[PDB]
Amino acid sequence: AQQSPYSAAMAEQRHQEWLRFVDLLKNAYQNDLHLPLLNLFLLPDEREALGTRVRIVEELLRGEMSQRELKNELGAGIAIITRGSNYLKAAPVELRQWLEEVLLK
Amino acid sequence: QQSPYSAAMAEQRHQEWLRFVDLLKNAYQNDLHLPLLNLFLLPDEREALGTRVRIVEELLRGEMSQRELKNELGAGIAIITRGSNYLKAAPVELRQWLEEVLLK
Ligand SMILES: N#CCc1c[nH]c2ccccc12
Ligand SMILES: N#CCc1c[nH]c2ccccc12
Repeated sequence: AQQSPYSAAMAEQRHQEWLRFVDLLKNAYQNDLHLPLLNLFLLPDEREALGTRVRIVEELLRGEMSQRELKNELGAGIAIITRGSNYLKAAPVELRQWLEEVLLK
Repeated sequence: QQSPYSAAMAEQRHQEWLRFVDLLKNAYQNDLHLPLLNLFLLPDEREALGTRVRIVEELLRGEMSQRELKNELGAGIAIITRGSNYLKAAPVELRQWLEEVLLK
């Protein structure tokens, strides 16, 4: 096994719990309950962070905004730009290509 | 007190949030939601969402005690108070649906 039984048992529980949330939200979208579901489960600052992270990813893909514009307009300093860029690189290419189609056109 | 400056900022934040919500909606339609959520949420944030579902479930079920909520879910009294408030503030259609699906 990759992990010792204690760590593996914790990870399996967290994994099932994550998928339960993912499925709940999937069905909420189908029922047009997604907005109140997300308001329940995400704090206001967490919702704002998600909105801002979308802009950071958009601007990283677009390539036009400078480092200082990213910091002054979106709060993204050097470390945030580096982390977000790393997360983008780690994503499947299929997702990156879809994000380019949605977010940039 | 809301000013035109603060209102303009709040409306932009609102639109930015709705843009994320729409992006994720379409990702679910195209089976890209799992990698999208891994990109946009940090591991501890994803864990927090999974645990908050259990907190809401157990608050609705009404069986676990406060000590059991703290021990099993890490949810101490302040978290339970906040979560209970968020549940009570939810619209009736959501609370009714959560009762149906989480206590299935
Ligand atoms: N660091 C950090 C938070 C974070 C998660 N996903 C991101 C995507 C872009 C920028 C920042 C983030
Ligand atoms: N406090 C806090 C985080 C939080 C947001 N939504 C919740 C629902 C239930 C418990 C906790 C939370």
